[PDB]
Amino acid sequence: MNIFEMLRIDEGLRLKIYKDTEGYYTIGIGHLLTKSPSLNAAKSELDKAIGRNTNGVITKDEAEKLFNQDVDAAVRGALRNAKLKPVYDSLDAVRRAALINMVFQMGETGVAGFTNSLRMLQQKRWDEAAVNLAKSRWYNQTPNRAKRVITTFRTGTWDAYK
Ligand SMILES: [Cl-]
Repeated sequence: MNIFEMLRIDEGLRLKIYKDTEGYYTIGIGHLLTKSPSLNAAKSELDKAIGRNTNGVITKDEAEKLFNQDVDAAVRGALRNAKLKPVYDSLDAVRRAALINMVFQMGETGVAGFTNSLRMLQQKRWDEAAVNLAKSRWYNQTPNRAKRVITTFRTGTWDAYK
């Protein structure tokens, strides 16, 4: 298992524009387009992203190209953010993947906000960070996915994704 596969499980794949769990315009493998309610704007963000007149449909290849760039940016947000780097650097390989998952999903900024949880991870205090992580809107809105990320952090294995 790896970051791509993991993320592919959590996000799915859709070749036509769709609304995410929060009602925002998305496409591909969890590629958010816009937070605006206009389908127009979304179409526009898409065309711009793809470099072509898409009509709200893309190919598999295109989906994957966006996914790649997305995973690459999330990694980099992990290394780049000042609250993040240190935690990231203290983690094992699996757990790093758990962190990136979160960055992809909620932005660098969303994650940098889970202060207490971040310190606990950094301290390698697994059971506590897991409880703490669970007291969140994140957890309450998307409980199954959150559970997955959470066990990953708890255990440091891929069991939740098997
Ligand atoms: Cl883009």
